[PDB]
Amino acid sequence: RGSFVEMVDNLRGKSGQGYYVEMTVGSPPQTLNILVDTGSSNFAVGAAPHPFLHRYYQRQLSSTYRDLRKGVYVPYTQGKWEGELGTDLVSIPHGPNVTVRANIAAITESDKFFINGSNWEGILGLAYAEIARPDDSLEPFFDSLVKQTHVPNLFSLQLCGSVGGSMIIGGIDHSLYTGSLWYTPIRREWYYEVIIVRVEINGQDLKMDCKEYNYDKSIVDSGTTNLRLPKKVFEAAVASIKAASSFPDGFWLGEQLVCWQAWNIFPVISLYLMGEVTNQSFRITILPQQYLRPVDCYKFAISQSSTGTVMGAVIMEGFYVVFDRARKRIGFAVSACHRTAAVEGPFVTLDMEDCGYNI
Ligand SMILES: C[C@@H](N)Cc1ccc(O)cc1
Repeated sequence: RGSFVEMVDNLRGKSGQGYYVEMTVGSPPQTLNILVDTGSSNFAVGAAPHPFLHRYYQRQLSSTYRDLRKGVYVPYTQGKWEGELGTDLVSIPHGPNVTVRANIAAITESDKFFINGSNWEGILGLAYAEIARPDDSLEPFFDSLVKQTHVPNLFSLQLCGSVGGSMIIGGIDHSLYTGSLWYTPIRREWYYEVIIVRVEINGQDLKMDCKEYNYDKSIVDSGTTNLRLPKKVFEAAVASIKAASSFPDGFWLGEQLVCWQAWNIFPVISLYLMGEVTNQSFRITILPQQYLRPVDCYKFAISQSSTGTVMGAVIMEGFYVVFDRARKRIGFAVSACHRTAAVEGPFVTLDMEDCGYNI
């Protein structure tokens, strides 16, 4: 229950290109490297010899593949992916010793989806059915896993910033963190939505209506690199970090990098998250090591958003993060692989419910 040595160090990546896990699809098993994404809900894999791909799902070679005779189209601002739906047998070699029949989108056409020079060929959407495409009737991978096996309904991520990490499927590994886990409620089961109730720069409150910290929504998303903040909050955050570190104007907007010869002028950032108890919150503290990401040239790893707050790899790399789906909560503890990053509580915060934005 608290030890999963087989699953420790099962993630790899390249800086800025996400974290991936080895998976097998079909019979006989086809090995594929798959992007771990808590911000989406489709299991989708390259199914055609796109030039950027080391390998791809060859449906014709699999005796257990079943055609669902249905297309799926996922548009982005940039480009897109498009594919054909089916089911097949799926395993995770460095995961639980089980095999499940899962939905798979065989990607037949894409634009700006596969990265030139990356070592992954698909995406594993770990979020809920509600945001699955084409609709919520397409059961996500993790739902299928839980429905078909005795694997407990939770997973955890230790993202260590080329890069490596651990995805513990069905449990928690206590050697992957120090101190205690602190839990924040999943507000709704679509994205991993949470509520930020207070933001501090260097220990100083931003003094904003907390509703705006979640304007639209706040999510935990392993497929995003940056800490993304709502426009107005980003505005205030930058203005406060700027004043704490008194650099070009375009650097703050992510329009150009800044280079130095091969930290203390930059403040710590505390996010207070809604706790499990009425009027109780806790805080996570991230270092400038987290929001200043090397590409010695660094890209300011905080950016504005029109889709709400996104707690991406920047945040997650400082912490062991538990996606406790059974109890509708997300746990945070100091990573045993990350001034140090901190998770602290309890704090008294009133009117935390008001911080959630409603349609
Ligand atoms: C992480 C996904 N939800 C979004 C995404 C997909 C492909 C890519 O190259 C970059 C980002």
